[PDB]
Amino acid sequence: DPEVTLLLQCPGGGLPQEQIQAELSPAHDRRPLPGGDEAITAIWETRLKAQPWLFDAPKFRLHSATLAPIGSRGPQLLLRLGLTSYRDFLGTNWSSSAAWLRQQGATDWGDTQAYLADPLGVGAALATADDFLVFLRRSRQVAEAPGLVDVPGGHPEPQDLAGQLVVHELFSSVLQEICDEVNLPLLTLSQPLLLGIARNETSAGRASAEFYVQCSLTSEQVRKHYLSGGPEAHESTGIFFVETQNVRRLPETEMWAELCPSAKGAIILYNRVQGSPTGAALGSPALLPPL
Ligand SMILES: O=C(O)c1ccc(NCc2ccccc2)cc1
Repeated sequence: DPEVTLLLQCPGGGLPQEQIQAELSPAHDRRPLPGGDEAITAIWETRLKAQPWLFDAPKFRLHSATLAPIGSRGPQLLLRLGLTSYRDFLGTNWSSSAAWLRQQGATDWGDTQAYLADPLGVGAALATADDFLVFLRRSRQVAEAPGLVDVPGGHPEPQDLAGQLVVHELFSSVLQEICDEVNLPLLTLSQPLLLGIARNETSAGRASAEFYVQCSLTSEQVRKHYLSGGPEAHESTGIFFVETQNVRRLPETEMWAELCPSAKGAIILYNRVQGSPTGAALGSPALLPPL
């Protein structure tokens, strides 16, 4: 799977909010482009002169994520975050010249991402009470991955002592994205666990945090809530469910070719961190069938 790389796999079956530190610093920002940020302004002006209803929005930037030594007490992850925007994304990661920017960043900074906006996404492996994961079909009208299968998620917008508020907004944002798109009540959702971070090599390496969330509703009840919103309540064009039993071998199915890279990242991390049992009971052959 060349279009997805794992940056981080979390220990312990996934990390809760209380175990993560963030450092939000202008040191973690994109570097100014070699010939100046005028090239970003030119792309933005061209776009607004065709679609004048578009608007910019701020985004968090992922610089790096360092895990503590496994089995240690205290905070287990440090996220190094900067600030970026939708405009900077369109002028860098989504530019036809994104590969040239990656080569220049390796040359100038020893960092293939130094000249890239790299907005941080969030996605969820969302499990039902009857042990299915939730999938969404993307519209054929969207710019990126039209018509492909996705999981719930989005790109959170800004508003350890500014740190703890930023981690809170990341965890809150994945629940809000589930409530807004799947039309579920907030009180049917568990607090998220962070599974890891995946990079989308088709979008010049921008990263998504991938979370596990459990819902107290069955697959039939989740379907009713999603559909009872009507066509204007969701950006997706359909919902469907796969048994967690069957998620284990999803990369061997015809579905795998239809999944967008950030959804591939969510499913690889679900299989490595929530699946893949380590103990004698769940690891026994009748419960973990060979092949
Ligand atoms: O060309 C566009 O307008 C365009 C719009 C979304 C898009 N993808 C989703 C997205 C990525 C990063 C930040 C926010 C959203 C790609 C391209």
